[PDB]
Amino acid sequence: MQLTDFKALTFNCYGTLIDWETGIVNALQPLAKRTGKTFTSDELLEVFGRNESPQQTETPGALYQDILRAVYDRIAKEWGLEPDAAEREEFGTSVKNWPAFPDTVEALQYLKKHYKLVILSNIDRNEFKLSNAKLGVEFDHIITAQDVGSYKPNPNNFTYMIDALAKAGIEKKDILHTAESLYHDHIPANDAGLVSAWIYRRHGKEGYGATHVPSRMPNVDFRFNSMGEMAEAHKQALKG
Ligand SMILES: [Mg+2]
Repeated sequence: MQLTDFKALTFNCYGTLIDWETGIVNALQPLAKRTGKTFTSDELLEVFGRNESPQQTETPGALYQDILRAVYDRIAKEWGLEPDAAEREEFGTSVKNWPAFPDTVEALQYLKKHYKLVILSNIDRNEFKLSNAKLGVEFDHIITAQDVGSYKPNPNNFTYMIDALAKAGIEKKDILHTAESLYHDHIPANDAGLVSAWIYRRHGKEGYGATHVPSRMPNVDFRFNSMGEMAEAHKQALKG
């Protein structure tokens, strides 16, 4: 089993390529100010993480800004605050400000020389374009929650991706699903019969951050602590 066995990398975006945690912590500051309390980053992220996937189940066909607006409402409710419409809009439209991790662009531009690069993301098509402009590559295929009609970890999101790649001549054995989220990505990738690369962005941190808690530890085939480390690994694997 090695990195060079695969023709395509399929990616989570938010949490693996885009640093959604910095974005979410930043975007929650006005609402948090209204509570009178100073939250830690992990507290802000974890209340997001207890709420985002439930919301995606609640409104599976919602565009991502509508998910985020409704997550704002859920967090306000946990905090005893009435939603403020303008504050909710500022939070819900914040993806435009969520930055790439500092290694992401360089790693993607390298890996784009060697793999078809594919997005399988909890996002809608137009919102993703804003993040794609921060990622520095053309993706060969982009599969969004909007395309599927549901959000990961729904198995249909994985089936849709696998089928789309098969039509482009990429067999399932050719795919390496590359992501941080045990819950959203690696558990359903196991169930879908995919090979997995775990990018453990939070390797030096507590808990799961913005990501929902996983029900079990899935089986992963590679672990790298960053995208740059996956790229460095490939540079050596390619010499084999
Ligand atoms: Mg509700």
